[PDB]
Amino acid sequence: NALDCRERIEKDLEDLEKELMEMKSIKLSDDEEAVVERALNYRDDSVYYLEKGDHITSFGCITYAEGLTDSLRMLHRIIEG
Amino acid sequence: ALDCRERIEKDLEDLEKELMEMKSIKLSDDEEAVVERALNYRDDSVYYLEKGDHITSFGCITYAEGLTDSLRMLHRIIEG
Ligand code: IUM
Ligand code: IUM
Repeated sequence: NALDCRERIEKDLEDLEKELMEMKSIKLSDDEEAVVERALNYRDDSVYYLEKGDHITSFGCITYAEGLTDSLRMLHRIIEG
Repeated sequence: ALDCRERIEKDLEDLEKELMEMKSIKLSDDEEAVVERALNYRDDSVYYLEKGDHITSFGCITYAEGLTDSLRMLHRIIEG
């Protein structure tokens, strides 16, 4: 499956990075900041497994991180302020 | 591997329990959207597993786990 090929994972990582920076652009609670930190840990893990050639684990890590991050984004409508 | 049938089946059973429990506490409207999305992605995982698309199923379940775990991290029993 092309979902876990190198180029797709790389682009997933780039997109996650932008999303994390986006969430860092607003005030988050300490608990939400802990979610961000966990997402960053899983980003780092995704990169590790990609670099070791384990695309399935890498893909799992990035999608988990995307879930963590997308939840935060959904809890903060951009028109919330 | 993390995406073998046995592992995905266990992931799906575990997530169902987590979601049923999250489903039945007081949630904000925004959190309800997240729970709905997690349930939808669990259903997608179930579907792709039936089709034998293990990578796709695995992506769906891990995404749903991330959505769900984020909520769990915002609802610590002992907040501190
Ligand atoms: O396959 U490249 O950066
Ligand atoms: O999806 U959970 O621990």
